[PDB]
Amino acid sequence: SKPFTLPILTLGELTNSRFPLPIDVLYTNPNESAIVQCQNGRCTLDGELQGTTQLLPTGICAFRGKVTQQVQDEHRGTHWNMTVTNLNGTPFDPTEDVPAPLGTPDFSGQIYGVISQRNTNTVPGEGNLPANRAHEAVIATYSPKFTPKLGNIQFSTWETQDVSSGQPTKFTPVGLASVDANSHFDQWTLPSYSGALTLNMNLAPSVAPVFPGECLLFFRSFIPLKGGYGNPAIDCLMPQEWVQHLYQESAPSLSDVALVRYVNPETGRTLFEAKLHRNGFLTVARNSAGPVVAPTNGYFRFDSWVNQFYTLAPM
Amino acid sequence: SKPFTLPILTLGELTNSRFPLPIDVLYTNPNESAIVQCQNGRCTLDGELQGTTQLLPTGICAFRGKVTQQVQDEHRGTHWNMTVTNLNGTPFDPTEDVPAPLGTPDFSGQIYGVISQRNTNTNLPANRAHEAVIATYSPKFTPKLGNIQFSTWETQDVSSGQPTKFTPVGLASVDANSHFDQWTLPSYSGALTLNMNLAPSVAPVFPGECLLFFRSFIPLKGGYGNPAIDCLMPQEWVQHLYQESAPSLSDVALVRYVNPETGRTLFEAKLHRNGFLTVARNSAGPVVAPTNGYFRFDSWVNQFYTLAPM
Ligand SMILES: CC(=O)N[C@@H]1[C@@H](O)[C@H](O[C@@H]2O[C@H](CO)[C@H](O)[C@H](O)[C@H]2O[C@H]2O[C@@H](C)[C@@H](O)[C@@H](O)[C@@H]2O)[C@@H](CO)O[C@H]1O
Repeated sequence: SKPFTLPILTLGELTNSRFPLPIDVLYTNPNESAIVQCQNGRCTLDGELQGTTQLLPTGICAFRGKVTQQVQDEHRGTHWNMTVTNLNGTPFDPTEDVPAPLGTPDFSGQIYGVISQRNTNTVPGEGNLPANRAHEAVIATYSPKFTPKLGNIQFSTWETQDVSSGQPTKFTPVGLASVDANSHFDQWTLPSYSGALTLNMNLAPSVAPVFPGECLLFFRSFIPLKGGYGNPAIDCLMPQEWVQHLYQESAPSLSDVALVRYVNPETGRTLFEAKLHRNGFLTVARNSAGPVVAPTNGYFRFDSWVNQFYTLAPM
Repeated sequence: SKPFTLPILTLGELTNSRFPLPIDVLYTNPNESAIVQCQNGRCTLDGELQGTTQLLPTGICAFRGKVTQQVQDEHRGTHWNMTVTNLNGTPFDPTEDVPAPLGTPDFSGQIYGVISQRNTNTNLPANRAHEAVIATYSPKFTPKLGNIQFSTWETQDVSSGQPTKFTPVGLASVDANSHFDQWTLPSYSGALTLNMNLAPSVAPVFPGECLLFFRSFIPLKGGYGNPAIDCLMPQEWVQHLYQESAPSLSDVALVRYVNPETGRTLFEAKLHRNGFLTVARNSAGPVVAPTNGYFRFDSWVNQFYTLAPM
């Protein structure tokens, strides 16, 4: 059996698997009441991608498709419907056993970014080159019109008219539009992928500590805002480089729990230890919420396969 | 001696190391007259990062810093002077042996993106973001001196003295006046000053060979065009080589592009020690290849090895 390994990357060399952001800090929140069941950044230790997880950092919270038409919506702004394909441009087949096209956002909120278009049709006078446009845009993932599993979503723009029907369209995510109460930001609330009143399917399972005294450990990034007050964050279970590494290696999991040590390169010492679980998440023995205050040159080193009855040294 | 390897990734699982884009096609252009000396996506086969190359996909063509002054354009828009730090927030030290802060763009053009800010002071801090353009050919583009300028359509709502992020999205224009040239380096310290600490230029040295690129198409804010950015190796290869740091056993690795389903080799290429590919091809344009194909290391060869024609 191929030996299990993690990449050798300090925190400052890792990126979030749930939004295109660098990892800023490690983080715990033991008293979290929500069920933790994110769909991006989901990969087993033996390399099986789950939920809506795909490998490209550029694909996380991205969409590709075509605008159909401007549409009416009660909310302010100018609204547009777009069909969505797979990120590789092939038609999304709703009979595949995934919750939504891979890369689809996995949380409730107003995702701010840029919609860009490059026309299919070309002009001989322009050297046979297509016309283009891009504009800031917001995708409300809690909207009844957010139906990526049905192959269509809606976005809104400040721009009132310069979005073209029937043309190839890309959404590049940048941040959140707002985190006011009215903007329904909740990182642990899944979108309804097929719309209002429908049940999501094919989900990666929820994650939780099972051993007393343990809590989830997250890789946290702070997410930009278009406006308003706030310091919002997105917490992932494993960074995108771990997803990429595990997928590559596909090493057999020799037990249900790997023991890992967070180590300082300069000192050589272990700052704390953690359980890395088979389904792809970490727990630590810690009784507080907030950041883990440690150097960003620190990294996780795989020590050995253990089991659920292993007692972690307290942080 | 740790064996040399490449990741197992299809084109559809790779991203560009010079701009945050997926790889769209493999590409050649034998008649290219420009010197190819890009500074992002530069890594030797034994894992030495060069130029302005760093590991984060989010760091490519990114900046961090603080705005210091608003300067109105003569006719339209507003410019903003920005002091830049390293992407990790530490102060940029110009005496370090790099051309510019890691992640700095490595080409001439109008780079379009979003400037966002989260204030230091507060119980929750204020935020704003706006579309922005950074003209990397501008005399005000001096990242090696710790400062740049960006322009916005927004005329007032950018704050001074507050943490600022640039997230790149595409190009503003590729019209004549927008000076897009993917192989022209910016003057990192301004026009009268020589760039320093550069990753070396790359070229075939054998007749009949040409560079092989990983090409991505880059979005446009407006106008006509179908611009592309070509990298020498994808970001995932940079990350892999850095991790492995396998000893290079000659100056040229032979790699095969293979179809996993049929197990057949579609073509072979030279992967040079300095971190770039050549092939024996006498035409320009995309390489047409099955979607399941990827490069596999075969063996070390030398500069005199003759590639099978494509
Ligand atoms: C008030 C305002 O800012 N309106 C902008 C409008 O100016 C933008 O249109 C672009 O403007 C640049 C200015 O140098 C050029 O004129 C571009 O050609 C133009 O983009 C237009 O390009 C043609 C070929 C079509 O593709 C149009 O759909 C496209 O708008 C636009 C787009 O950036 O944004 C408005 O809000």
